[PDB]
Amino acid sequence: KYDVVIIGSGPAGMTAAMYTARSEMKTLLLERGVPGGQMNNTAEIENYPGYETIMGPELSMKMAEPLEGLGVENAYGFVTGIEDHGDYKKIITEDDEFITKSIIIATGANHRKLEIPGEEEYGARGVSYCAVCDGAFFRNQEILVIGGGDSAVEEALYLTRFGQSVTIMHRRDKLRAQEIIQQRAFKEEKINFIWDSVPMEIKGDDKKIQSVVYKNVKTGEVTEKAFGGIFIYVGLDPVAEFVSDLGITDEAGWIITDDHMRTNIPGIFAVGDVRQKDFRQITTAVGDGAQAAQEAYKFVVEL
Amino acid sequence: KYDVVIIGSGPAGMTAAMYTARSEMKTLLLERGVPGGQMNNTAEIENYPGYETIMGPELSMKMAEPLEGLGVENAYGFVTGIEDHGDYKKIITEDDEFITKSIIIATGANHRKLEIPGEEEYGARGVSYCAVCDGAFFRNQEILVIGGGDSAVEEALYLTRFGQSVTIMHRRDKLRAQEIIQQRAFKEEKINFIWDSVPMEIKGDDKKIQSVVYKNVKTGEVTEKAFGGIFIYVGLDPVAEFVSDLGITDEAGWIITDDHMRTNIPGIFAVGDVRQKDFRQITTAVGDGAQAAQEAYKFVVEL
Ligand SMILES: Cc1cc2nc3c(=O)[nH]c(=O)nc-3n(C[C@H](O)[C@H](O)[C@H](O)COP(=O)(O)OP(=O)(O)OC[C@H]3O[C@@H](n4cnc5c(N)ncnc54)[C@H](O)[C@@H]3O)c2cc1C
Ligand SMILES: Cc1cc2nc3c(=O)[nH]c(=O)nc-3n(C[C@H](O)[C@H](O)[C@H](O)COP(=O)(O)OP(=O)(O)OC[C@H]3O[C@@H](n4cnc5c(N)ncnc54)[C@H](O)[C@@H]3O)c2cc1C
Ligand SMILES: NC(=O)c1ccc[n+]([C@@H]2O[C@H](COP(=O)([O-])OP(=O)(O)OC[C@H]3O[C@@H](n4cnc5c(N)ncnc54)[C@H](OP(=O)(O)O)[C@@H]3O)[C@@H](O)[C@H]2O)c1
Ligand SMILES: NC(=O)c1ccc[n+]([C@@H]2O[C@H](COP(=O)([O-])OP(=O)(O)OC[C@H]3O[C@@H](n4cnc5c(N)ncnc54)[C@H](OP(=O)(O)O)[C@@H]3O)[C@@H](O)[C@H]2O)c1
Repeated sequence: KYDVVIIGSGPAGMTAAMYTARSEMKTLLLERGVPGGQMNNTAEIENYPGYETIMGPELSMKMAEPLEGLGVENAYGFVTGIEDHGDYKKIITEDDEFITKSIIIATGANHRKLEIPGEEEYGARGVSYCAVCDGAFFRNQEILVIGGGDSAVEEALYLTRFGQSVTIMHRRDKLRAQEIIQQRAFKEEKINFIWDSVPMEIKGDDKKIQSVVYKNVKTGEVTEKAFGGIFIYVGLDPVAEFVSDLGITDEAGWIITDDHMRTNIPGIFAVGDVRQKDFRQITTAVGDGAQAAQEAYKFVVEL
Repeated sequence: KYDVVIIGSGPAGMTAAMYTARSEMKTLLLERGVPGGQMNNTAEIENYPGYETIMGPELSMKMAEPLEGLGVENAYGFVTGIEDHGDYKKIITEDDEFITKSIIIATGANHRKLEIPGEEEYGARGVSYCAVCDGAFFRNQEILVIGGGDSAVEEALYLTRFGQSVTIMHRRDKLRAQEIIQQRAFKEEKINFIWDSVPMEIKGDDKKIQSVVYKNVKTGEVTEKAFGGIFIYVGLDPVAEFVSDLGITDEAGWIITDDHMRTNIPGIFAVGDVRQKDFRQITTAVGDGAQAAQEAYKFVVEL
């Protein structure tokens, strides 16, 4: 009944859907939340070719805008599973079932947790995984950011609009982030560093975070310091629960594809951050997306 | 002396250069003409995520704009060869030589010729490979477009702004172009079709094209019809002469890479239309580009 169903309307899925529709495939794009995925949790995007800078949510809007006019069927759905029935597949949401000849999985990735005490307890209360969502709640605080990669360092620079200071805690003596972002963090006066450290505990009164305990990973020295907010940016986990049974994920849960975005399962493709890969960006999400769209077109042509 | 040299400033090369520079690689971007590559020969771009529609040359400008500010070294150069010297490489232009630790080849593809009589003769004179360049020269003419793929059909729709009529000649009974583009050509009143045919000869007086002779590929019937212009869009050839000796091309001249954009030759990567692949688009040029940039960064880190 559908030629293609695409799960997830971040930039990879939205690009796929734009292509399947231009190919006049009967196209359903399922999204559990707001179109844009992670781009909506991004303050400022500087490295998407075509725009010198653009707010995450504006880029999200621009990419979603033409889909309806192309005849993409945009629907709300949280997908809970996928059943393969050889010459077709069933996708199960909370309420519905959807029959399709092919699937492009574009469900991305989610924040990795610290799994330390106080992290859950203070979830609503000074612990955040999204600077653009929560930063203004921490005006004039001492903010802590945990992590050393592009999200930690970039989101720390953003958080300097709000905090008295922002401190980046990284578990080595060298950041992983892009040099230009590093260099911008080195130079920014409101950014402090706690190198070679990991957090051990988040502590607070009954209402909110007050301090963090942390350990130096070369000496074992333990320190506790006061902070009003903690943003955690220590990497990503796949968002692929609905396919765990299917034999298409690696040991860590990422979807395995070949270079044409194909899983084991004919007619089931995956794109973007959810795939097992190293280089997660909007550019590679968009490319993966277009590639999947084309492979699905071909797959459906042969069916 | 360079960490990376990128040859070609179309969207693939310009994306690569934006990434190498953000990685603070000492970056040279060589281009023989105007930044934008094929996008400059494109009238209207509708399928680049982020823009609902945008003129080829405007998208070119936007992608070129931030490169200087990132510290990309933008230079004029036509590259004639590349010499590998193990731990470095030499790139030869017409006038200069450039030493670099890595190369990202992003030189794209060029129009395939018909190789029929009158095609060279009337080159300046009613034969064109670029509708956006020459279309207005053919106001009120009967225009012919040869080809059945996305460029023929899309450039024919554009040419309808200028011609009395535009006729698409395709060598089968089914277009290769995207269905949406087909459907738009079917519906457009100024677009005629000559199906199942190939052109045999382009004829003219001393000053210009007047007619085309063509053959039906199922019956052998030969017909000659009057036209004032002919646009030829019958596919692409690689632009990779400077590496022919190097053992990195297939029998047709396309550069062979793996999925991380690597050739045989360590430190020599290729991206975009110049690679051996099937799916040539701005989205996949941009993705390939970002991927190469990252692989080059890593390659140079290990050197
Ligand atoms: C703070 C931050 C800043 C970033 N900045 C940049 C940047 O500047 N440049 C850059 O190139 N990259 C950036 N990235 C990375 C980039 O945003 C991602 O690589 C990209 O968004 C991946 O797109 P995707 O479509 O694969 O996944 P996502 O954007 O993660 O989209 C996945 C979508 O699937 C939906 N979903 C998940 N599960 C289900 C389900 N079961 N059913 C229905 N829907 C589901 C989600 O709601 C989501 O909308 C940044 C990331 C972060 C966190
Ligand atoms: C008419 C037309 C319309 C199109 N429309 C679309 C569209 O709507 N959407 C879409 O996604 N795709 C479209 N495409 C395809 C798209 O433009 C290409 O896939 C894309 O431009 C490839 O980019 P690239 O950087 O790999 O190569 P190119 O854009 O071809 O750039 C290669 C660059 O290398 C330079 N160069 C070549 N040799 C040398 C040398 N020896 N030394 C120095 N410089 C050199 C050239 O000057 C050129 O600037 C279209 C193509 C055409 C012809
Ligand atoms: N502008 C952009 O292009 C942009 C922006 C944001 C994200 N992204 C991309 O998105 C993907 C994910 O980015 P990310 O930064 O969220 O994740 P990431 O690249 O996995 O980096 C997470 C960082 O946190 C560190 N870390 C892990 N556990 C830690 C702990 N317990 N304490 C302190 N530090 C810890 C890691 O250490 P190690 O480094 O030692 O492993 C790493 O530096 C990447 O591919 C990234 O490039 C891109
Ligand atoms: N909007 C876009 O996304 C866009 C726009 C333009 C180009 N592109 C991409 O650019 C790449 C190249 O596009 P293209 O259209 O230039 O080339 P193409 O896809 O190779 O198509 C060339 C077309 O011309 C036909 N042909 C070849 N020789 C012929 C002859 N002698 N007489 C009549 N017809 C002949 C081919 O026939 P067969 O079909 O029988 O082989 C084919 O249909 C493609 O990957 C394309 O998708 C994309």
